Amino acid sequence: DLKASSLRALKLMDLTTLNDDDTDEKVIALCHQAKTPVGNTAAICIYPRFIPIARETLKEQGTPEIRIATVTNFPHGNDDIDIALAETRAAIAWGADEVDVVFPYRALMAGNEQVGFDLVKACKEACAAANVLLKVIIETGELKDEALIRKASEISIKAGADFIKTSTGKVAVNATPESARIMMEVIRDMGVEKTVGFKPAGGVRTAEDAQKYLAIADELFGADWADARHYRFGASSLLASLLKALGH
Repeated sequence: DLKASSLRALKLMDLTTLNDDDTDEKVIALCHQAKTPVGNTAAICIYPRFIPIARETLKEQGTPEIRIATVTNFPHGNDDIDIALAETRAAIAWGADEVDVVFPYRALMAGNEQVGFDLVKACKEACAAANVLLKVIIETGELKDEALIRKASEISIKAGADFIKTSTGKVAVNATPESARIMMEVIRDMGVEKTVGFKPAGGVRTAEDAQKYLAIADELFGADWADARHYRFGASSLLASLLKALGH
């Protein structure tokens, strides 16, 4: 049970460091940690200014295909499209393979559904031109309400999200199995399972946690569905828990 789930989950990790005071040394160490005795993580996720040093570290350890994700409009999810789009354009220029943008969830909570569509769509158009995948963080722990989680997910998908993602990791409540079920049901109901991935992020701590999230995916979409284009774990400490479950 835990061995099989843990080796799947490890391969799906966006191994992340997003601190206010990160350093090159910490990002280098993270890149080294992404190359494990049982597999490489799918990606690393770091702030944009670290993309060049991460790319060279990944090449120099012989893992050039570990993707580099970053974040924009982050963590706030403010509703200023010009800023979100400028930050997304800058992340592309820094060399990102993927951008995880924060949806304007407080504007949605205040009744504005259109700004979330326009913000995601603008960011998607910049990313798509550069062959960069766009994940959209809806911040389920602050939306709280099931109807709002569904609505933010639907808007994001309609606007072109390549993934929908639970959380920034910067608020009090991040991924939960409840939130994951709701978001994956939207992917199912909208018929976009082929084109939209899911990423639970923040507070995914243990191999046991990861096994729960994969069980939801397998139930909704079949055991074949999850893969790097369709599923990621936004996590850090989880990696050591997965390796421990695997005997490392």
